[PDB]
Amino acid sequence: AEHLLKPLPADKQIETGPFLEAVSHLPPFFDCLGSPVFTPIKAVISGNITKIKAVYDTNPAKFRTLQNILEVEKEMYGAEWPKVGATLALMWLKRGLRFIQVFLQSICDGERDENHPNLIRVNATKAYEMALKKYHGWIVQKIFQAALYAAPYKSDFLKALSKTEEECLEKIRLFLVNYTATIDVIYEMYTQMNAELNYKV
Ligand SMILES: CCCCCC
Repeated sequence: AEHLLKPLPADKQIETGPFLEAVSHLPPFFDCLGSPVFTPIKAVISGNITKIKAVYDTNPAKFRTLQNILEVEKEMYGAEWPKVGATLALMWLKRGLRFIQVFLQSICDGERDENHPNLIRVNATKAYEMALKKYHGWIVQKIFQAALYAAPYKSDFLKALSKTEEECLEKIRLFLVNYTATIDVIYEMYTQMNAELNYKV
Protein backbone atom coordinates (compact mmCIF):
# COMPACT_ATOMS: atom_id res chain seq x y z
CA ALA A 1 0.00 0.00 0.00
CA GLU A 2 2.68 2.48 1.15
CA HIS A 3 6.36 2.44 2.20
CA LEU A 4 7.30 4.53 5.24
CA LEU A 5 10.91 4.76 6.40
CA LYS A 6 11.92 3.11 9.68
CA PRO A 7 11.77 5.25 12.81
CA LEU A 8 14.97 7.09 13.79
CA PRO A 9 16.68 5.19 16.65
CA ALA A 10 18.03 7.20 19.63
CA ASP A 11 21.68 6.58 18.65
CA LYS A 12 20.87 8.01 15.18
CA GLN A 13 22.68 5.11 13.49
CA ILE A 14 20.56 4.42 10.41
CA GLU A 15 20.70 0.79 9.23
CA THR A 16 21.89 0.58 5.62
CA GLY A 17 19.76 -2.33 4.40
CA PRO A 18 16.33 -1.03 5.43
CA PHE A 19 17.39 2.47 4.30
CA LEU A 20 18.23 1.21 0.81
CA GLU A 21 15.05 -0.90 0.70
CA ALA A 22 12.85 2.09 1.58
CA VAL A 23 14.37 4.66 -0.79
CA SER A 24 14.42 2.02 -3.58
CA HIS A 25 10.64 2.65 -3.84
CA LEU A 26 11.29 6.27 -4.90
CA PRO A 27 12.63 6.06 -8.52
CA PRO A 28 9.40 4.33 -9.77
CA PHE A 29 7.42 7.49 -8.89
CA PHE A 30 9.46 9.29 -11.56
CA ASP A 31 7.94 6.71 -13.96
CA CYS A 32 4.32 6.76 -12.74
CA LEU A 33 4.35 9.57 -15.23
CA GLY A 34 7.70 10.37 -16.88
CA SER A 35 9.34 11.29 -20.17
CA PRO A 36 13.17 11.01 -20.42
CA VAL A 37 13.55 14.70 -19.37
CA PHE A 38 13.10 13.80 -15.66
CA THR A 39 15.71 11.00 -15.85
CA PRO A 40 18.51 13.27 -14.42
CA ILE A 41 16.76 13.67 -11.03
CA LYS A 42 15.68 10.03 -11.01
CA ALA A 43 19.30 8.97 -11.70
CA VAL A 44 20.78 10.99 -8.81
CA ILE A 45 18.70 8.68 -6.61
CA SER A 46 18.68 5.50 -8.67
CA GLY A 47 22.27 5.31 -9.86
CA ASN A 48 23.57 6.20 -6.41
CA ILE A 49 21.39 3.59 -4.63
CA THR A 50 22.92 0.97 -6.95
CA LYS A 51 26.48 2.03 -6.02
CA ILE A 52 25.80 1.93 -2.26
CA LYS A 53 23.97 -1.42 -2.51
CA ALA A 54 27.02 -2.84 -4.30
CA VAL A 55 29.34 -1.91 -1.42
CA TYR A 56 26.86 -2.95 1.30
CA ASP A 57 26.16 -6.35 -0.28
CA THR A 58 29.86 -7.36 -0.19
CA ASN A 59 29.76 -7.22 3.62
CA PRO A 60 26.39 -6.36 5.23
CA ALA A 61 27.63 -6.67 8.84
CA LYS A 62 30.65 -4.39 8.18
CA PHE A 63 28.40 -1.82 6.44
CA ARG A 64 25.48 -2.39 8.82
CA THR A 65 24.87 1.33 9.34
CA LEU A 66 25.49 4.36 7.13
CA GLN A 67 27.96 5.63 9.73
CA ASN A 68 29.79 2.30 9.27
CA ILE A 69 30.08 3.00 5.55
CA LEU A 70 31.82 6.36 6.13
CA GLU A 71 34.19 5.19 8.89
CA VAL A 72 35.04 1.91 7.08
CA GLU A 73 35.74 3.64 3.75
CA LYS A 74 37.77 6.36 5.52
CA GLU A 75 40.02 3.54 6.77
CA MET A 76 40.05 1.83 3.35
CA TYR A 77 40.83 4.75 1.01
CA GLY A 78 42.64 7.09 3.40
CA ALA A 79 43.30 10.56 2.00
CA GLU A 80 41.26 9.86 -1.17
CA TRP A 81 38.19 9.68 1.12
CA PRO A 82 35.56 11.04 1.12
CA LYS A 83 35.58 11.35 -2.72
CA VAL A 84 35.20 7.59 -3.13
CA GLY A 85 33.00 4.50 -3.04
CA ALA A 86 29.61 4.43 -1.34
CA THR A 87 30.54 7.56 0.67
CA LEU A 88 30.52 9.63 -2.52
CA ALA A 89 27.39 7.90 -3.81
CA LEU A 90 25.49 8.68 -0.60
CA MET A 91 26.83 12.25 -0.62
CA TRP A 92 24.93 12.75 -3.91
CA LEU A 93 21.99 10.51 -2.97
CA LYS A 94 21.19 12.59 0.12
CA ARG A 95 20.86 15.62 -2.20
CA GLY A 96 18.42 13.81 -4.48
CA LEU A 97 16.50 12.71 -1.40
CA ARG A 98 16.55 16.29 -0.13
CA PHE A 99 15.17 17.49 -3.47
CA ILE A 100 12.23 15.13 -3.08
CA GLN A 101 11.67 16.15 0.56
CA VAL A 102 11.60 19.91 -0.15
CA PHE A 103 9.54 19.46 -3.32
CA LEU A 104 6.93 17.35 -1.53
CA GLN A 105 6.92 19.50 1.61
CA SER A 106 6.44 22.62 -0.56
CA ILE A 107 3.42 21.04 -2.25
CA CYS A 108 2.01 19.90 1.08
CA ASP A 109 2.39 23.40 2.56
CA GLY A 110 0.33 24.77 -0.35
CA GLU A 111 3.20 26.75 -1.80
CA ARG A 112 2.47 27.86 -5.38
CA ASP A 113 2.49 30.53 -8.05
CA GLU A 114 -0.94 32.22 -7.91
CA ASN A 115 -0.61 32.83 -11.69
CA HIS A 116 -0.09 29.07 -12.30
CA PRO A 117 -1.84 27.20 -9.46
CA ASN A 118 -1.89 23.87 -11.36
CA LEU A 119 1.83 23.96 -12.13
CA ILE A 120 4.56 22.65 -9.80
CA ARG A 121 7.48 24.63 -11.28
CA VAL A 122 7.95 26.90 -8.22
CA ASN A 123 7.97 23.82 -5.97
CA ALA A 124 10.50 22.06 -8.22
CA THR A 125 12.68 25.16 -8.53
CA LYS A 126 12.64 25.68 -4.77
CA ALA A 127 13.75 22.06 -4.25
CA TYR A 128 16.42 22.24 -6.91
CA GLU A 129 17.91 25.43 -5.45
CA MET A 130 18.06 24.13 -1.87
CA ALA A 131 19.18 20.57 -2.69
CA LEU A 132 21.28 20.48 -5.85
CA LYS A 133 21.89 23.74 -7.77
CA LYS A 134 24.96 24.68 -5.68
CA TYR A 135 26.79 21.55 -6.88
CA HIS A 136 25.91 21.99 -10.56
CA GLY A 137 27.89 23.81 -13.26
CA TRP A 138 26.27 25.67 -16.16
CA ILE A 139 25.97 22.63 -18.45
CA VAL A 140 24.29 20.36 -15.90
CA GLN A 141 22.04 23.21 -14.73
CA LYS A 142 20.53 23.45 -18.21
CA ILE A 143 19.93 19.68 -18.26
CA PHE A 144 18.10 19.89 -14.94
CA GLN A 145 16.28 23.10 -15.85
CA ALA A 146 14.86 21.33 -18.92
CA ALA A 147 13.42 18.64 -16.60
CA LEU A 148 12.06 21.13 -14.07
CA TYR A 149 10.32 23.08 -16.85
CA ALA A 150 8.70 19.89 -18.25
CA ALA A 151 7.11 19.04 -14.88
CA PRO A 152 3.52 17.77 -15.13
CA TYR A 153 0.43 19.60 -13.90
CA LYS A 154 0.00 19.40 -10.13
CA SER A 155 -3.35 17.62 -10.65
CA ASP A 156 -1.74 14.91 -12.83
CA PHE A 157 1.15 14.53 -10.39
CA LEU A 158 -1.18 13.96 -7.44
CA LYS A 159 -3.49 11.77 -9.55
CA ALA A 160 -0.52 9.55 -10.42
CA LEU A 161 0.51 9.08 -6.79
CA SER A 162 -3.12 8.22 -5.92
CA LYS A 163 -3.75 5.97 -8.98
CA THR A 164 -9.26 13.20 -3.10
CA GLU A 165 -6.11 15.30 -3.57
CA GLU A 166 -6.46 16.41 0.05
CA GLU A 167 -6.35 12.78 1.23
CA CYS A 168 -3.36 12.20 -1.05
CA LEU A 169 -1.58 15.20 0.49
CA GLU A 170 -2.33 13.81 3.98
CA LYS A 171 -0.52 10.57 3.13
CA ILE A 172 2.48 12.52 1.81
CA ARG A 173 2.70 14.48 5.07
CA LEU A 174 2.82 11.18 6.99
CA PHE A 175 5.57 9.86 4.69
CA LEU A 176 7.52 13.11 5.13
CA VAL A 177 7.84 12.61 8.93
CA ASN A 178 10.46 9.82 9.12
CA TYR A 179 11.68 10.65 5.62
CA THR A 180 12.67 14.22 6.57
CA ALA A 181 14.21 13.14 9.88
CA THR A 182 16.36 10.51 8.17
CA ILE A 183 17.73 12.87 5.54
CA ASP A 184 18.55 15.53 8.14
CA VAL A 185 20.42 12.91 10.17
CA ILE A 186 22.43 11.92 7.07
CA TYR A 187 23.32 15.59 6.34
CA GLU A 188 24.37 16.03 9.97
CA MET A 189 26.53 12.87 9.79
CA TYR A 190 28.29 14.12 6.67
CA THR A 191 29.10 17.40 8.43
CA GLN A 192 30.16 15.68 11.68
CA MET A 193 32.45 13.30 9.75
CA ASN A 194 33.86 15.93 7.40
CA ALA A 195 32.60 13.74 4.54
CA GLU A 196 30.84 16.61 2.70
CA LEU A 197 32.37 18.08 -0.47
CA ASN A 198 31.43 21.17 -2.48
CA TYR A 199 32.75 20.45 -6.00
CA LYS A 200 30.39 20.96 -8.95
CA VAL A 201 29.56 18.58 -11.79
C1 LIG B 1 8.63 11.65 -6.49
C2 LIG B 1 8.41 11.45 -5.00
C3 LIG B 1 7.11 10.73 -4.67
C4 LIG B 1 7.15 10.15 -3.26
C5 LIG B 1 5.92 9.31 -2.96
C6 LIG B 1 5.44 9.46 -1.53
